[PDB]
Amino acid sequence: WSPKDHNLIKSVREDGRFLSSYGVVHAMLRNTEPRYAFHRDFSPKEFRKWQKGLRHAMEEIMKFPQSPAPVCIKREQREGYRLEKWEFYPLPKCVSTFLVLIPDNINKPVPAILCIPGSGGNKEGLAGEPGIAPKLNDRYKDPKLTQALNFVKEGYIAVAVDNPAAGEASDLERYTLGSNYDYDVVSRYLLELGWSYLGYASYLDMQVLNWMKTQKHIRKDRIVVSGFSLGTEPMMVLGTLDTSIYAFVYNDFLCQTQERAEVMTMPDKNGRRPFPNSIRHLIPDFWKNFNFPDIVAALAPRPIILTEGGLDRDLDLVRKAYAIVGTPDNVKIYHYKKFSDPDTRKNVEYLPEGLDRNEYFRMVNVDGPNHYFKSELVVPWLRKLLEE
Amino acid sequence: WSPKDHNLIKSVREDGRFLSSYGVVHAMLRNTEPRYAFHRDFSPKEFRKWQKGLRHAMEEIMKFPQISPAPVCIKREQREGYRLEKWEFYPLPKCVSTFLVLIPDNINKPVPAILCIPGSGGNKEGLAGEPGIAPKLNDRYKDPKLTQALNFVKEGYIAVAVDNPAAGEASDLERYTLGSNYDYDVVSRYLLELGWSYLGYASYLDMQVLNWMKTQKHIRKDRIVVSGFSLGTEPMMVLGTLDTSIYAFVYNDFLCQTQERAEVMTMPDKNGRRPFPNSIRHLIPDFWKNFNFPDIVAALAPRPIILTEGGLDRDLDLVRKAYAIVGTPDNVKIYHYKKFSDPDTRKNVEYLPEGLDRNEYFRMVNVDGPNHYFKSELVVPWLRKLLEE
Repeated sequence: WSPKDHNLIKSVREDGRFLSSYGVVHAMLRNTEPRYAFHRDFSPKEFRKWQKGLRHAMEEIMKFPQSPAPVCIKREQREGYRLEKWEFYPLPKCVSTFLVLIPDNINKPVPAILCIPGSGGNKEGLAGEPGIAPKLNDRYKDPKLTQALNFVKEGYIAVAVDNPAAGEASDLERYTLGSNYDYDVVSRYLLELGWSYLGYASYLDMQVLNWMKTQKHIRKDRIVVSGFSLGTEPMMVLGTLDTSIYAFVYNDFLCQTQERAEVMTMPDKNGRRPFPNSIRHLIPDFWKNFNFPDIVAALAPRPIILTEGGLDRDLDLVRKAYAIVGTPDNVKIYHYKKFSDPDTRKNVEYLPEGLDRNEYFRMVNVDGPNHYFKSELVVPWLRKLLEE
Repeated sequence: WSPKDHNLIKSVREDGRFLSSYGVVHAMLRNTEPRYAFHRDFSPKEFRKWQKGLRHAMEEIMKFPQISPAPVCIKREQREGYRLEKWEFYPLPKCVSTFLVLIPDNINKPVPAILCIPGSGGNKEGLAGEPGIAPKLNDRYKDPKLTQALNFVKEGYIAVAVDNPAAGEASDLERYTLGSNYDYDVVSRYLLELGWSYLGYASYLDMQVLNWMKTQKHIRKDRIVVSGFSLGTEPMMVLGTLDTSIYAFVYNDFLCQTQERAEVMTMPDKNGRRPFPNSIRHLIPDFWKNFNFPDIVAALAPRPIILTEGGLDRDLDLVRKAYAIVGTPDNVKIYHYKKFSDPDTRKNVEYLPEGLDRNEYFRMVNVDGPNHYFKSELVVPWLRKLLEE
């Protein structure tokens, strides 16, 4: 047998049905029209009515619950900025932590930035601090990933958070596997209880944002939420659920995740068709409501920079959302440098079926080797927005 | 480091809160009281009230679509003393599923029919004692320890055998490569994304096979039995809960309080990991907010049932009491694995100890893993007696 002759999930019957359960569940997803999908032909009044529905839909699927106040457990001077480690208590029997970088001698309240790391990353990594364990240390001496350190030097106050199951929120990794965190087991408990990794991760990050609104040196109206890779997931949820968030940094390619699962069907040597990602990314009924490009579009008119491309169709979806409200230049896009020449990219309205992983990432213009927090693009953009 | 110094998920802080997310979610699960958990001191009035609410709760979480072409026979063959029929049915758009019907020769009057459901890595061809559709899908079809459908037809009953989603004829590319190691997980993932679950889908498909049985003149309608082995017991429970027409049940798997198992099975391995007791094919969101398997089995009362592979006595007793309350104490029949039949090998406890590994757990809940198979030597004599009022 040969994989290439089985990558399509097409019916072998005149009636169009599937005997294989994989065939069936794939057909079901294929036929799921997300209720809050973006439509390029919206009028402003429809765009506003839709933007509200998506937000209302997002509350229902994230299931935020409706609490001692936070406490600073450490303060240490650093070069030109003081570091602060705060403890917060978001749920019963749960304590979490975050790092806050504050420039020295502040006068007026300054813009503040909530930085969220990528899979395997951690808040110390973002602040450029050594890890809580020898194995839990990040790439903390690399400027390509240290969002918080990088932003405090600019005069902003940077708050750094952990993704659940990683960093200080890890379990026994610090003794055995380190950065290879068991995000899946945590997701599984949450899922059994009707929740999700993202719902839990966003609920926690939300509480930190609420804390950021309680500081006198934090300019409450100039709060930016930045995220790298996985971190852009709670950035979207915080952004969608909180309309006062000022601007956004989406450091990851813009993915139509539902479409990715439908077309990445090429089997491997053992007949297996692995899912594009793990249950860390499983939020029941997500795809009945929307996809990432729809959500980012809904953040309009608020300023956002996407730094690592995606399929032009999706990038243009977001541009079109911004132009409808009358602020086409509030959204700023960049491709990876490898796919910057338009002859390296293709405009297709649908991604072809029967693809493998390698073929998928080339279609959406993603360059893996150079996947890192684009500080050289993000910083000058933030300067422009906040120079005034 | 040492795995045995970290098997207990207990807070080290005075406030009792956990930093680790695993600790936090494990605590959330530990503080989850099932809404329709059974209580040994319910009155018959409260029992009937409780039983109804549990059925309702099972409906909400299984999410059966209400909204269909009729079933059709695509094959008829003769065997010794019975014919075999393969039927197509169309439960959802773009979905066709198939089941086998074993029917004894010269049926005079309607006879009890028995819906048989296979375990992990098996199929309806194996149950009926027939070869697999391809070379690598040959279940243990020449083994009376698994051939349920073949065994019941020989006792004069008509035997309907179904597949589990992702297995056998409902499999994908496994015929070419990995055989019985069916990729259930990827199927489960899709269903979860769209708000459903593997079991809800499996139960919904299996419910239409049961509804078809209710329309056969040779199947005595009020004498239908639903038989499950290992994994197969899960949809048996859902069908028994959602349909009060079914006459009896065969639960061929140990009786598990799955929520407690997740909480207690926490000893880490060499690489610091704490595997979940089972894969995502057993993940039904909100299941544990409502009940565990023992509460669901007790709610099948007063209808006859048999449990052939034991479990922890506490749970088995819970079921005994449920049947006592309603006034039908002898309708539930229970057995233990031969190895743990002697009371001295078992322990009467109300809670399992924390920090258990997998091996330790199964011994505490009285399971003889190597002897896990369909107990025809126990169930057939149970069904001879019952089917004869």
